[PDB]
Amino acid sequence: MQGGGTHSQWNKPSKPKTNMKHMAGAAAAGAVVGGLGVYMLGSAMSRPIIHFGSDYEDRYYRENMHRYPNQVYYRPMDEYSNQNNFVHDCVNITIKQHTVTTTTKGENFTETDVKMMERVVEQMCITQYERESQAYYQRGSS
Repeated sequence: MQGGGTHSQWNKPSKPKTNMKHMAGAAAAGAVVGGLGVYMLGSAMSRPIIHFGSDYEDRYYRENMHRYPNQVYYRPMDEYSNQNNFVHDCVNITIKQHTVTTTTKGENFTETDVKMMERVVEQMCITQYERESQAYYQRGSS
């Protein structure tokens, strides 16, 4: 049951730019690398409400939060480094996926969105890793 009628043509004004940075360098790149790990979920958390600083921002953080209301994508521990590094990986990734779902869908994404999608996920994940560790402390402990 696709939209009534057939396919049409809808596209908002868009024009590339003249910048082009460097090619990640130019040395021994025998086959670039990607990344070991994929998006996986476990437990979730209630939808939070971050008071950024204005209504606009709140409306954005809400319309996007709905994209990450309960779960966010992250990868098992099997690793330990800076404290903010863990969440960064978590959120920054869950973000790629979201910025990827909204950027492709039909919406824009500027400092406002990234700031919101990230703010929310960053903290949300904190709650996620907090729920994991907690279950750990209750587990056989160590």
